[PDB]
Amino acid sequence: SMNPPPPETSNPNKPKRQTNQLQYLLRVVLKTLWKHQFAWPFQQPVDAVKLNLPDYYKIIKTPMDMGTIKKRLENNYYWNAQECIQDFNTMFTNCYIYNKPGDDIVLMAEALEKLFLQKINELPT
Ligand SMILES: CC[C@@H](C)N1c2ccccc2C(=O)N(C)c2cnc(Nc3ccc(C(=O)N4CCC(N5CCN(C)CC5)CC4)cc3OC)nc21
Repeated sequence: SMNPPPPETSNPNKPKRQTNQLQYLLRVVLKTLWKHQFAWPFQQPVDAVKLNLPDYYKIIKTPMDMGTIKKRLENNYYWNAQECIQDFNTMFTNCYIYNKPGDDIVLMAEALEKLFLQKINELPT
């Protein structure tokens, strides 16, 4: 099988806006994770063809990755910050679903998730 098309990063039917919380998610939260040592598996959609994972998209039907999130933020795709936080949590949960506890990539996702929640907590009022 082919790869699925990636998640949409624009949608002409979906109202858009920019907010201070969404700007923080791009300029601080995404930027911090993108530069982390463990970012690389998460910087683009899972290419199940290149990785020889014919079952990846049989198991994971809601894919998400930080390349998509970065484009959504840059495109002002979202209406609110909780939509973007949900995309990060989908990405982490997909990794935990497909893989097993203690696997290398699961420990990498757990480190990124810990840092993610720290950066969210730091959002100034
Ligand atoms: C361990 C689970 C890891 C495979 N993994 C998974 C494998 C099986 C099943 C599930 C997963 C999984 O859940 N996720 C999130 C993955 C997503 N994307 C990828 N993509 C990549 C894989 C290899 C390379 C790849 O061949 N390379 C060359 C050397 C580079 N290194 C970067 C860091 N520096 C220090 C050394 C060179 C980068 C790594 C590059 C990749 O995407 C860019 N892999 C995932």
